[PDB]
Amino acid sequence: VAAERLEPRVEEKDGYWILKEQFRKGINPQEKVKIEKEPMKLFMENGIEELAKIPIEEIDQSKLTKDDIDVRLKWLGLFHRRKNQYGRFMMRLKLPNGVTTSAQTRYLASVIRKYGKEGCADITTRQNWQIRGVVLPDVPEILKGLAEVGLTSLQSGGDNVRNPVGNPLAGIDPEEIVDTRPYTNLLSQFITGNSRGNPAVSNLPRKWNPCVVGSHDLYEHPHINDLAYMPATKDGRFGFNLLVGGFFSAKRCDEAIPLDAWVPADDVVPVCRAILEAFRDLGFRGNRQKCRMMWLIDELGVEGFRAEVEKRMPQQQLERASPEDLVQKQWERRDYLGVHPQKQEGYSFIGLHIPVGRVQADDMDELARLADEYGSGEIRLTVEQNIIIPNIETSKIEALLKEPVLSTFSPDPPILMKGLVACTGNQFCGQAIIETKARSLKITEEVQRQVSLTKPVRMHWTGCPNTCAQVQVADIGFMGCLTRDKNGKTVEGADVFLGGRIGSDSHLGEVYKKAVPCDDLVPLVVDLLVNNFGAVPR
Ligand code: SRM
Ligand code: SF4
Ligand SMILES: [Cl-]
Ligand SMILES: [Cl-]
Ligand SMILES: [K+]
Repeated sequence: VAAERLEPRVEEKDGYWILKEQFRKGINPQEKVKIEKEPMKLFMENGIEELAKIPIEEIDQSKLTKDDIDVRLKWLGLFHRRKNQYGRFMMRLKLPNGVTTSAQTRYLASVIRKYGKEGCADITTRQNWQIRGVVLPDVPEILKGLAEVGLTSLQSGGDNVRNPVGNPLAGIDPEEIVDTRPYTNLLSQFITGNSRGNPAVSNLPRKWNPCVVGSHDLYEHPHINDLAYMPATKDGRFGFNLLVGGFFSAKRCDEAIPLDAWVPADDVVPVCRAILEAFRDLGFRGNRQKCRMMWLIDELGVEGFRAEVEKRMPQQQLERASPEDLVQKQWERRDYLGVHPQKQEGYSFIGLHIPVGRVQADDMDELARLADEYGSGEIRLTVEQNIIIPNIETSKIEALLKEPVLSTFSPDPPILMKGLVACTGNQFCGQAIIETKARSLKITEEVQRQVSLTKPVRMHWTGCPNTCAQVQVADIGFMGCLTRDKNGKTVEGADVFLGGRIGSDSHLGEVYKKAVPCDDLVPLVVDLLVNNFGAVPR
């Protein structure tokens, strides 16, 4: 690699970071959008106030404003549902480590409640909240309300650092390695500039996913993150080994690889900055399918990329990885659903199943109520789109288990429901080929009626090749497709994946059978479970 390749391609101008004139050739359309107007201006210069006053029909009549609602607003966590819910916006937070409060949960519920049939909320595969039904004129008030309850939605979509994932048992687990909350909190604060916006990291070539590992279980899926912090002692000191470049896309899925770097715990933010700076400065900005950080690592080589991180560290030093980390390879991933003792004597947490991660405003109020009456007012989200309520006096558990809402959000659902994960799909998502949430519940219900099993088989449903529901990590994955019935009529289908493993012995699954009509999946899955996962016909 020539020295010329290492020239930073972006420059700070008027407090924002923009592509240098000479590097603007051959860029993708989104890169053109960002040059035409810096997206962070909608928040940091309050551009949203005036935009929110223009009727959507009028917004659509000029490129600048259409690009504002369809692209730039993702920097404020707003996603126009142009195809499937025209004029309405999904809104996505920053929620480091999946931690929410009952007050925050009630606030979100009050927003979606306003929108009636157009409103609901979802737990995401990054242990985050999304709300739906938002109309543009309401955006200024919603931003204020979020701030008032201690939430931000900044930089949650587009070419930004995504939700920092951590251990859902952080601080409460007798078996945790390190409490991940301080680190995910620090990362989120750094990314969002303490909820004011951070333009130094808002103009990346592409999305970028971070996680901090605190569990032997590897609940955080470090193998599929752009940056994963693996806890490890080096020369008598606590810190993290760094894995880099994990990603999924329609074209390519790759597991994270060692950067061959260790940082002390206090250097978590400096190294995140260094890596993001190198990605920002040097990343390819052409074909959108070749813009994720792994593509840069492949171009420069891991050592080449490492040197770029090193030069961006304070005192320009980056230690080599520690030969071992703290994560025990001898480990069985623990079920967190149900009642479990915390490390604090006399206290328990409860894991509750949220069917396909979908909640309505009344459900959200009920969960917030439970957290206040039984816990400490805290609700935790998980990447399987479930919830944990921590900090419950164990003497309160008998009463809790009699709560009517627990028949809907159960501490002990059937085993296949425990592992079921499904993306938004075509109810709201414009990229979706099929409906996912309702369909996956129906199919899973029918399958479990036919077989019993003891192995915690994990089934993931995703609506298109973007694979937001991570079908490549599943025991059985289902990727939406259109296919044909025996009469040659168009029907919704799934490509079925097998081979995905999580935890320390991770592996990416692959397509096993293409183009199966959704109406034919029950018998296929029943047989797969009996033949491959020890299930027994009822
Ligand atoms: C909500 C969520 C799925 C879910 O039901 O939980 C989701 C939903 C969407 N994803 Fe995703 N992604 C979600 C996790 C993921 C993950 C999984 C992960 O992070 O571990 C991936 C695969 C891992 C990865 O990114 O490396 C994922 C890969 C994508 C991609 C393909 C990325 C690529 O490099 O090609 C897109 C399309 C894109 O960005 O170009 C996409 C784009 C989208 C959009 C914003 C598409 C669009 O605007 O309609 C979806 C919004 C639909 C909606 O209304 O909800 N989403 N998306 C997740 C929100 C996470 C969060 O809170 O931030
Ligand atoms: S996998 Fe496809 S259908 Fe599902 S939320 Fe992501 S982009 Fe939409
Ligand atoms: Cl996005
Ligand atoms: Cl759309
Ligand atoms: K769930």
